[PDB]
Amino acid sequence: GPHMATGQDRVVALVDMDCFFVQVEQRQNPHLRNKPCAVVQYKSWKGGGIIAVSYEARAFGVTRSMWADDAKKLCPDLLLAQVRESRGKANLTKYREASVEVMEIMSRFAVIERASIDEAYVDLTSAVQERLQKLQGQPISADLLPSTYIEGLPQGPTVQKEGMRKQGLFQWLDSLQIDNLTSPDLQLTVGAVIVEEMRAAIERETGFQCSAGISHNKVLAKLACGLNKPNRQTLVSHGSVPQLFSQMPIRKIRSLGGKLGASVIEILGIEYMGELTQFTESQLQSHFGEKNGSWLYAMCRGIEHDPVKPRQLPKTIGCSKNFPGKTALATREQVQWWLLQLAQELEERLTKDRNDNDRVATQLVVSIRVQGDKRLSSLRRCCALTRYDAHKMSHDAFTVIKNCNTSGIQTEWSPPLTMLFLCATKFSAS
DNA sequence: ATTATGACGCT
DNA sequence: AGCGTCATG
Ligand SMILES: [Mn+2]
Ligand SMILES: [Mn+2]
Ligand SMILES: [Mn+2]
Repeated sequence: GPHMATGQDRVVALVDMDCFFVQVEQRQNPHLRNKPCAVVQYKSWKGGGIIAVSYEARAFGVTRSMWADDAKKLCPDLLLAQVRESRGKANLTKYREASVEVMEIMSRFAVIERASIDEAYVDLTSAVQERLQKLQGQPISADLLPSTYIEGLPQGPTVQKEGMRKQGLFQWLDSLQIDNLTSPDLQLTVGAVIVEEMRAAIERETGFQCSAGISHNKVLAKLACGLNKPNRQTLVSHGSVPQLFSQMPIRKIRSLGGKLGASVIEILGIEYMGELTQFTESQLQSHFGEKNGSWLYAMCRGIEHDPVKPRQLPKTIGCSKNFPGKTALATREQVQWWLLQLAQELEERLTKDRNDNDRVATQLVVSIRVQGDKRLSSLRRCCALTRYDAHKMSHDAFTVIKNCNTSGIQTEWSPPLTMLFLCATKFSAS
C-alpha cells in the first residue's frame, strides 16, 4: 500500500559507446567510416580474432570472437583494423586513451562510475532536480528528445522506424505530470533530456557516437541502453517493467547470463524475468542464497539499490598474454623473457598512471595457466610492489612462480605455460 | 587457438 | 589471501 518502496528514488543512466574500438579506428582512418569493418588482434592464426564489429558488418553476421578468415566468408568486403603490437603482445593504449576522453566529458555533467573501457553509469538525480527547478513547470518538448525511445510505446488504438519513435514519444509526453517535481516519470524524462545533451557533447567533442539507457537503477539503465542501438537512447519507466519482463529471458539481465541464471531457470522451471514475481523472498533466498534471493525478489519488480560508485578510474592495471598450443613457454629463458615483456608494458602504464592520477600501486598479482588445466587461471600469487621497475617486477614474479616448474631439469619448464598475467593493485594516494 | 582485460563475491 | 564467476572491447 502506501509504504511499499517502489525503487523510483534515483535517476540513473548508462552510456555505452557504439562498437567502440571500431569507432576509434574509423576516426583515425576516414577510409573505414560507414563501411563494414571490424577490429582484430593478431593475424597469423585464422586472420586474427575479432573483438569489435561495425553495425554495417553485423548485418552480414560478423560478431566478436569470430576469426577474421571466417568473418570474410560472411562478408568478403569486410575491412579490418589491427590492434597495435608492442613487445610481442597486443597493446590497447589507443582505446584506453580514447576512453579517458569520453569519461572526462561525461564527468562534467555528473559523477560517473566507469563500468568498462567503453561504458559508464551516471547518477542524474541531483542534475534532474536542478533542471526541473530551472524549468519551473514548463512542459518538455519533443524537440528536446530527438533520439529518445520510450520503451513500451506506442500502444493502444505509419510504417517507418522514426515515425514509431515519435509516436511513442508523443504518447509519453502527452501523459506527463509536468506540475509535480516529485513524479518519477517526469524525473526520468528530464534525465533523458540531460543524456541527450551528454551524448551530443560526446559526439561533438570526440566524433564518437553512443547509445544510452535512462531508468531508476543500474540494471534497468543497462538493459534500456541495449534496446535501441546504435546512436539512440531508451527510457525504461517503472511502469514499463511488467510488460518488458513478461517476455525477457532471464539471461538478459546483468549477472544472470551464466551459471546462476541457468540454475534459476532449471530449479524454478521458468524462462522469463517476470515469472520470478510468483516466488516469495524466502523462497528465492532458499535456492540462491540470502543476497541473490533478496536481489532477485526486488529485481523482478524493477527495483535494485546498487549505487553508482564515484570511480572514473580503473582499480587495477593489468597485462596478460596467452600462449596457446604449440607456443606454450617451455624454457626458463622463455618464461623470463615474456615476464619481462609484460613487466615493461606494466611499468609504462603504471608510470603514466602515477603522473596523471596521483596514486601508486602497492601489490603485484602474478597469474599463470599450465597446459592441461581447464581453468582460466591455474595459480594466482601476490608479492609487494615497491618500485615501478620492470626488471624488479619480472624477477619478483619469477620468484613467486618458479616453484611451479615440476621439471627436474632446471632449464626446462614443465608443464609448459599457456598464460602469463601481471596485475598491479591496491592503489594509494600519492 | 575465443584474447585481453577488469569488477566483484566467496571462504 | 587465493579462487571462482560474470562481463566483452
Ligand atoms: Mn559499446
Ligand atoms: Mn560496453
Ligand atoms: Mn559489445
